[PDB]
Amino acid sequence: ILQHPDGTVLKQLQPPPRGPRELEFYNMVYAADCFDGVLLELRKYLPKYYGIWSPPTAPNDLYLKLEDVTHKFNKPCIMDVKIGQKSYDPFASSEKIQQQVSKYPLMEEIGFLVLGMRVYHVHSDSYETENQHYGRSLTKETIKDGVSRFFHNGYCLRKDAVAASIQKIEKILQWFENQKQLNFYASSLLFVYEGSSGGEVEVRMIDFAHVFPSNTIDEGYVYGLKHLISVLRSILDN
Ligand SMILES: Cc1cc(C)cc(-c2onc3ccc([C@H]4C[C@@H]4C(=O)O)cc23)c1
Repeated sequence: ILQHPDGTVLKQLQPPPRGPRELEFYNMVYAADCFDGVLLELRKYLPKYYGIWSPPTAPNDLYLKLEDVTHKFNKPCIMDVKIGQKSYDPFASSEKIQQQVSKYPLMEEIGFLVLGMRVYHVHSDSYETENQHYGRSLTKETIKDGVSRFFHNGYCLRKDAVAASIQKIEKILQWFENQKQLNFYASSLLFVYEGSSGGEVEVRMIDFAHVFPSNTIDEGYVYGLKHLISVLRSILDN
């Protein structure tokens, strides 16, 4: 991700077939002539999409131009959470399924994985960050405390941001309960709250390298959303 001061991010297309698949997804969703009620509703939960971009002197170098969801925040606290029971797609080989399950073999039980967080601490005027190893180290026993950390500013638990997150996830969950034309593997929710405030939160869907047409509910995604909501709910009892 490259932040731009014009309030957008440029995401470089990943290698084939992932990058091309993601470009195609955004193009389908944000088709100018799209009248599909499901896809029109979905746009509410994605970053705004400004089309494909490439440097003036480099047509080969493909990016997606996306809304920077963190632009309107003073001290944005950011967490990326992968959603679902399977991070591998319907066209994965045995080798690839094994790779994907191994990266975080706990995916099926929990239904989500924290990919990283960046949390502003008020009393130090500074950021702590966690990388992919943090979330991959979380278990059933420690997932609640693991997620809680995102909402801890170093004096209070931000239950306002927790409750707001639940309410925004609930809307995404309602979208998933009302569609059976897309299944999402290895896709994420991006959480952003204001670290500096009260209950002002972004929750957006990102990372669409493994979205496929379907004829079923995305039961894996739903399981993950619900577990994540359940965890956030229990954090409110702290
Ligand atoms: C972690 C982080 C840090 C910072 C600083 C910004 C963002 C960020 O803010 N708005 C965003 C909109 C879309 C995306 C998605 C392209 C990314 C993907 O698909 O992996 C990332 C975005 C994220």
